Amino acid sequence: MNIFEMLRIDEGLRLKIYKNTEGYYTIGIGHLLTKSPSLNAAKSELDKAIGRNCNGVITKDEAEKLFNQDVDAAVRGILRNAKLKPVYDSLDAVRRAAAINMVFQMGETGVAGFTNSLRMLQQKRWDEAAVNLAKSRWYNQTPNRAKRVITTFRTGTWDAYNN
Ligand SMILES: c1ccc2[nH]ccc2c1
Repeated sequence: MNIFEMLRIDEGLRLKIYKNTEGYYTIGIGHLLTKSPSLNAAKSELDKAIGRNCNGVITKDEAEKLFNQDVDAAVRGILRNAKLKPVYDSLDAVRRAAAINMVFQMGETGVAGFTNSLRMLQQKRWDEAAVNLAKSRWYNQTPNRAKRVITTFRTGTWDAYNN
């Protein structure tokens, strides 16, 4: 288990454009293409991302390419964010993957809502952080994925991802 296998679990793999849990056009391993309701908008973004006229279908290889880029750029965002970096650096490797997971799903702007949880995680109050984490739209809207991420933050183990 590592961040790549974890996000593969949480996001699945689809080779055609689909809508994610928010109704937004997505492809691959949860690569968000656009928030526009226009399928043409999404297809243009896909072509832009892959570098060819895909017609809304990619290969597994191409999907994994987007995925590695997306992960990399998530971590890079964290390290450039003054509010997130101190917390990510306070964390062990397992919990860091949980942090990357949340950013992958909700963005940095998503995770800004989580100041209080962030503090509790930085203080290593795992059980308190876990309770606070779940008082969130995120938990309410995607409960099973959030439970797994919270378990990972609470325990510092991959237990929620074995199987
Ligand atoms: C950096 C980015 C996202 C995060 N979620 C919980 C801790 C944390 C640190």
